[PDB]
Amino acid sequence: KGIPKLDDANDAGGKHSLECTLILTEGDSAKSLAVSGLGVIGRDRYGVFPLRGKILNVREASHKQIMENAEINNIIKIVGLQYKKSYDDAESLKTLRYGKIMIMTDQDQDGSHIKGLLINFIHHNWPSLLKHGFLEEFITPIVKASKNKQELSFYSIPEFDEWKKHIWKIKYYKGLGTSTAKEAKEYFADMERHRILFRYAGPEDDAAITLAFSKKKIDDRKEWLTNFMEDRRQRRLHGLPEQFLYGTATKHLTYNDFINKELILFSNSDNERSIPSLVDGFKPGQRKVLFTCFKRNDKREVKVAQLAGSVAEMSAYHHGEQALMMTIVNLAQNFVGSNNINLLQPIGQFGTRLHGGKDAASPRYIFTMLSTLARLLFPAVDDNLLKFLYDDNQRVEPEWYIPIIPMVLINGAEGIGTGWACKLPNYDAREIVNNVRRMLDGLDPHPMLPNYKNFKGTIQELGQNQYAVSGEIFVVDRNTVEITELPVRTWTQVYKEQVLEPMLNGTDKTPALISDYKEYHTDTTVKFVVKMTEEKLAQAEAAGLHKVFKLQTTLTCNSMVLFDHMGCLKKYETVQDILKEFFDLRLSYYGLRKEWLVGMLGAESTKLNNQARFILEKIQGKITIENRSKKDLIQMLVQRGYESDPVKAWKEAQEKAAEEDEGPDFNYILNMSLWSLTKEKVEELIKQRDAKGREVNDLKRKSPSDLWKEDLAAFVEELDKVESQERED
Amino acid sequence: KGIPKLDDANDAGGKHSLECTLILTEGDSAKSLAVSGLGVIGRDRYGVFPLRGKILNVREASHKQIMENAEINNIIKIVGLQYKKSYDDAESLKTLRYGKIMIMTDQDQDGSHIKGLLINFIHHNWPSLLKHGFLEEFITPIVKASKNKQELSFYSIPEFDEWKKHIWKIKYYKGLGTSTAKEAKEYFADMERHRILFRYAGPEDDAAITLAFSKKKIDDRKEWLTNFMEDRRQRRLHGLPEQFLYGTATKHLTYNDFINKELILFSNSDNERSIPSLVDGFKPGQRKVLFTCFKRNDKREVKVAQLAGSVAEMSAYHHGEQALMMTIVNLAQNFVGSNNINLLQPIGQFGTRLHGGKDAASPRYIFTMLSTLARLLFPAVDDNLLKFLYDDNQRVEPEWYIPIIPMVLINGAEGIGTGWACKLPNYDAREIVNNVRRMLDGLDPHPMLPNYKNFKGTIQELGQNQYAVSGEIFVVDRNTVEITELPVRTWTQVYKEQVLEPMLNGTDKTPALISDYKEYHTDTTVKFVVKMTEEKLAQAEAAGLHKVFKLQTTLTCNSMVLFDHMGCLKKYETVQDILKEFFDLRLSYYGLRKEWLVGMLGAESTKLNNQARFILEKIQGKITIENRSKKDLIQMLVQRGYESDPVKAWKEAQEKAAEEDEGPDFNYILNMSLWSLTKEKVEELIKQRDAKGREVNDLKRKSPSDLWKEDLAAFVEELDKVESQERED
DNA sequence: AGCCGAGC
DNA sequence: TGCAGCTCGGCT
DNA sequence: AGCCGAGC
DNA sequence: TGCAGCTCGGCT
Repeated sequence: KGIPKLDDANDAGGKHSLECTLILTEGDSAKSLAVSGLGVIGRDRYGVFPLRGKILNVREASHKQIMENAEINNIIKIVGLQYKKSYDDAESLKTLRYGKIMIMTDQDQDGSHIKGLLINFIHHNWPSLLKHGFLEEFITPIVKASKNKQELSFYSIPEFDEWKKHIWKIKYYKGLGTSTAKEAKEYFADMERHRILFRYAGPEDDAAITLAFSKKKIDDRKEWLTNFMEDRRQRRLHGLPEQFLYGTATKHLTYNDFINKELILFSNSDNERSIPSLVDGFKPGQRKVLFTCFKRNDKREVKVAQLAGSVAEMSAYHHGEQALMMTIVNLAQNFVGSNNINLLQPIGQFGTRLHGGKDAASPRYIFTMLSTLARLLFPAVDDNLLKFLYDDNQRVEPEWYIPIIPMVLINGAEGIGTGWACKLPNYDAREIVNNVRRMLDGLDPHPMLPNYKNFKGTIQELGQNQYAVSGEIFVVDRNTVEITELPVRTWTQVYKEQVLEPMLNGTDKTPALISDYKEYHTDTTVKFVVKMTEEKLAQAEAAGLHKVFKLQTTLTCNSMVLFDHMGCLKKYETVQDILKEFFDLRLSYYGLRKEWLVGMLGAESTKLNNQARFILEKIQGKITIENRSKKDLIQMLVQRGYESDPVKAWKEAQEKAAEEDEGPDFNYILNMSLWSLTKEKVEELIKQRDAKGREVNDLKRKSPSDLWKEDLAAFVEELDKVESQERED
Repeated sequence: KGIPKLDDANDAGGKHSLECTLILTEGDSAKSLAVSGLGVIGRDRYGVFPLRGKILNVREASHKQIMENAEINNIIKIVGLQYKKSYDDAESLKTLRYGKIMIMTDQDQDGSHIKGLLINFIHHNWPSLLKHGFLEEFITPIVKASKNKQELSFYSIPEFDEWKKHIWKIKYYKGLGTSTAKEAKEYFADMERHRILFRYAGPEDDAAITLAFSKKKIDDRKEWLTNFMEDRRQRRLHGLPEQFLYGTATKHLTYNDFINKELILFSNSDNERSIPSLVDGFKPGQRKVLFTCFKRNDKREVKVAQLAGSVAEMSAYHHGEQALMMTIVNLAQNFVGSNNINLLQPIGQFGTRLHGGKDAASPRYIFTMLSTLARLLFPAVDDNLLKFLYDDNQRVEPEWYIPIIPMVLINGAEGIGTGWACKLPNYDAREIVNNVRRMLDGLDPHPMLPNYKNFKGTIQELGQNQYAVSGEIFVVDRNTVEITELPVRTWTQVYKEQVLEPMLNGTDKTPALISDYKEYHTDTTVKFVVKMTEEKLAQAEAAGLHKVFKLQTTLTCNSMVLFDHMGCLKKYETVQDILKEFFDLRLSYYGLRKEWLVGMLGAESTKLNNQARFILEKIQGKITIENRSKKDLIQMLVQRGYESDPVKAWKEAQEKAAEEDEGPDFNYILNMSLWSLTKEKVEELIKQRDAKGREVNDLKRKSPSDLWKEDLAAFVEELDKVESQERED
């Protein structure tokens, strides 16, 4: 033909076309898996063609984007399909080169989404094909369990998890690429277990597909996921299993059951990775990046590409690394309209306001590291209070961090899921610190306007969650105006191509409005000088300059959707709602921080006490350890008043409160240096001990608010340092 | 005006053409440096055009490769040159678009080489231009020193090194890319000290250029570098300076002085990075890689691209990282005809014999780590005997590693320099181990034939350093032969395309000789089955099958050129020369290893002695340390028989033995565990002490030859394990 | 006529 | 940043 | 009609 | 493994 990545069945287009199956694979390695799996014999009736990734949702796409979609058009050419055609009698089916399409994807949520889009494609264009078995799938296992003789295959994590309810070598298949050639030829030998047939069952199949993929069914999807989330929350409260879909010998799957028990898992997982948490402002990928950074604790820059590989490994990030690198870049950007406080330093070219960051260099050629602000906003001390998650016996990132200000409002959370989307604008950090200080003194918080670091324009409320964002334009003389700010997130080059150039050149609907203009930007600032006739500039000030030069955009925030501290999606009407809920939790954790520090400092002081009485007890000699025995001396030591390691006797302890959530050791004296008994080391132990006694008391005095205020002071000091240093470059 | 990377002087080609200078830069960053350095003002009379890297040596190039060289053709179009033309009267000069070329390169040896090739280009094609000031250079500093007010520039490392004027912040410029825009505009403001003009002085200039770049002057270059190396040995023996070339206010440099004082430094550095050392078989880049691996001590695979960045940093490798990655790949390859013992593991697709390794994947996508054989061949214990080099104030790789067999013959050292080249074939490791064992027992070594791991053919001597290498071909029946080995370094696809295909298809000079052939290879083996008429097969066996099917190559080794242990180039006539010279050195270092271990183990036992007598003294109470003073016991313990840390009293001392190359510490008792006074710590010290006494005695009895034999045994066992494991995959 | 490889 | 097509000497 | 970004 | 052109919802 003329399609490069296609491997056409030898019998395709011939006389056995209707006995031919085209295999559509998620990506190029899946294709390789298919071709080796099919072998020599399989090339007669089985084609293989790979799609790059997600494909166009044709159901309400535009005519133009449909007719220009090379991948959709390739499928149509391979299969021999024809739009508007009905495939019912024997003449219609003579034009097909293939009789069926078999979909082969990762056994994961994003695979289910691709299958859904393919189903959506056939359902919307050739329902005569879809009602008569034209579509199947080739499933493969997500997890395998091998005892010694017999090898097991599980097609979903809940199936595998529940099989553990019996009593031994476990391998995980993250994508089709994990399988080997020998495993592939195995799968295709057992076609009867791996081929599943999509059955069309009635109108409820149409309703289901439409519910998942129609632009007119956003409300229905909201209800649909709300049921799923609460209903899952229930089974998961009453310890019931979570249902899975490929445990039976059934070779049939209705479109309704696919949508409602498989595609819905993608939709829910999509919201989980795309909608941020109220508590720390992160999405899970972001949180993993930052957990990895905290773990490495890099004193020097790290190449973005390398940090991504490190993040993937250290935190169990199972997606492609390009996206992770894009996430790292987005976290480090610091131009006007991106982050108000970038937690990662952009060491290299991470993007500018001239192109909205799309001029960032390759992640192989730029570097980053923690901003000095990062551990001031996410104090390491508080790590002792989080719930670290597990991914296959590996401890990874927490469910959320508990920062000292609501980061969710500092950098403007944004995410698109299914059913819901999130858009929060940026808020000034100092204004938030002040509102926290107000609430900490029993005052009501002040209402807050959106505010973008280094933005020189103005933002004014219009109604609730509606704001007028304006740049800066000045009249210079009767012929000249100067533009010195664009509205937030209007990029310099876009404005120049879409506003000034049409004003200079005229259009078909409008003649030219300006006579000339020149540019005078820096990397981080905007200066256009625009020339006009006296008359035209007089009618531009009359008609309002911000209007004429399109220096005004609306900003509407009626979709502030976030996961609360419990992991429930929730819609916040105002940012003050968000700030009160955050405040209310963060103040609780300061209470546990004070509690936790009391326990540890106490163990540290009780420790320093046993360490103390021993040494000065053998300074004058009331106990002997010379040529005794481990046997004797531990029992000798319990016999007297000496405690087994109090720090290790307070860590094991606080465990056991969290255990129930979802021998004697005197080494601390005895591992002590032999030096510890000398007057210029004994006097230091008494001071250290007496200092530690005061440490617990100096903190015993403090309120949680006192601790929070301390953190806030330390933060604003560094923020002053860091931001003015930024300005001197 | 159709060339993409050129920035043409606004006045180029116009009427001031002969006042225009084209600037040729080493790469695209140098170009950028030139454009910002020149600014708006400089674009009238100054062009900028970048060359990718090294360029064609046109002096005896072929007509075809000259006429097809896009870069040389680009220069000719930009400047307006014309071959065979003489540029003398005013009509001839009317065709030039530019009056002179200014060369801008790194201030390093590879920059000088590029300048030389450009000079060579002009000298060979337009001597009327080169004799009348057509060529200049723009030098920049390699080192800068900034005091507080005044900033200094050095244009050669010996000049910066030669400045005994001492009493302040030193920066190094590795390439033109180190400079900033501000530094560039500075350089171009001071055009008068950065522009140097090449002067043609007489025939000695022609002789010098010809000496450096003519294919007929290899012998002369050999003499030329021999003088340089020996004369340098002298200037560096009596502690005299090495003259440098840009310290004066002279703005003129003859071609003869450029060749003989600047280009020669490239020629010598070229041999140093391309000609291996006899002692360990490495080139300096390779040695740096392996030093980095030994340092990291990676228990797990590392991305090749990442290891390269690590090597650059950890070992001060100042060249581009693409080349380093190629070196890592070459070190890890293990197909037939590459390494007999790959010291790095090829974890991924590092190349196959089907394409001579040129099918290796990208270094961003493949992994490696030390072979378990590496520290068996280069024992870590022996690192204490090496001379680690210094780059700036960083300790880096040694001058050579001294392995337990002559690695220079295991993997076939090869390199192309200037004046000399090196080619060693592979030699069987077990045959070398046996020859070392023979020499270790006072026997003469056996002569050795080249031998390639997994090569199934034969290698036979023809004369001195000449060998017939043969693949394997069999007669199967009256119509069929089978080819099961190609001669070493004949790659499968090349043989198929250049031998079998012309035999199958015929050519214009010869008709077809075979009727069919089929392939049956693995990734690591060769199987062709070839069909012929009975008559044709009979005339092929008569004429000899290895001849007919070109399964025989000659291997000639009359250029076994290596740096000896002193860093002098040497030409070895036979492989036995190489092995005897290696033998005498390696046997010496086994003597120092025995010496070193004796000294160290002794300090360790003298240490365990003081540590021992001490504990037994306050076991029964002959010393009191309870509540005394650091003041007191340093003199208290020295007053009595106690030695300050002997290990750290054997290292500090042994330092100063290498110094001449070019208070009391009793913490080891007192930092001891408080447990040191215990039933199971006293007897544990007595065995430990008494074991260490036996340690020195078991080793005092051993000969150096005994130690080498031990190493060889441990090595051969692991080579047996590793090589059969290789065969079961 | 072009390979071998450490460089630009 | 490295590109792509070259360097350098001795064979083949 | 297209941005916003975490995914394939 | 990523490509390139998409998904998904709410504005603009």
